[PDB]
Amino acid sequence: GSIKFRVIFKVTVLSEDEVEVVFEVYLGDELVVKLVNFVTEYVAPAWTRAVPPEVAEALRKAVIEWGKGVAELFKKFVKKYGIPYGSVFEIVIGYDAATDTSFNEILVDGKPVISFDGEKFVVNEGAPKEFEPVVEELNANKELIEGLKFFLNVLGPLAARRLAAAA
Repeated sequence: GSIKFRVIFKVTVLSEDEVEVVFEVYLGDELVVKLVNFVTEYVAPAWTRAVPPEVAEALRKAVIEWGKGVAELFKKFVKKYGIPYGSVFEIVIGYDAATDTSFNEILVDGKPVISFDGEKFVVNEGAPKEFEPVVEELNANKELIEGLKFFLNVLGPLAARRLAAAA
């Protein structure tokens, strides 16, 4: 029945003190949750029937905590590192129940210049040297790293399985 699970996390810098933070949850091709600036803008029946309230509340708390952290750090990349306004940082996480495997894909302004290997960020081969300080600042934030690992390996799979089992 569909077992394709993805979460899209996007930060768009609007100004040195303003970012737009978007979280989208997909089961197959269907959007089931959308948060914009931490405001719940859409929740599908597929989500509410699948995820118990106590669990949904823990997941929401987790995303908001981590997302606000990432937002704050991105405010600094623009003010300090001169990253342009309108820059987009996107992370896709996915989970396949058929193989019990997680994955992530990262784009900076639509480009694969950074990856996350399960433990840390790395600047990919051939990518601009100006990403080295950013990756350093990412890996320095041990809470951000711990949180991403916990989403990849624990909370994303947990939500995925609930959604699949109710579809």
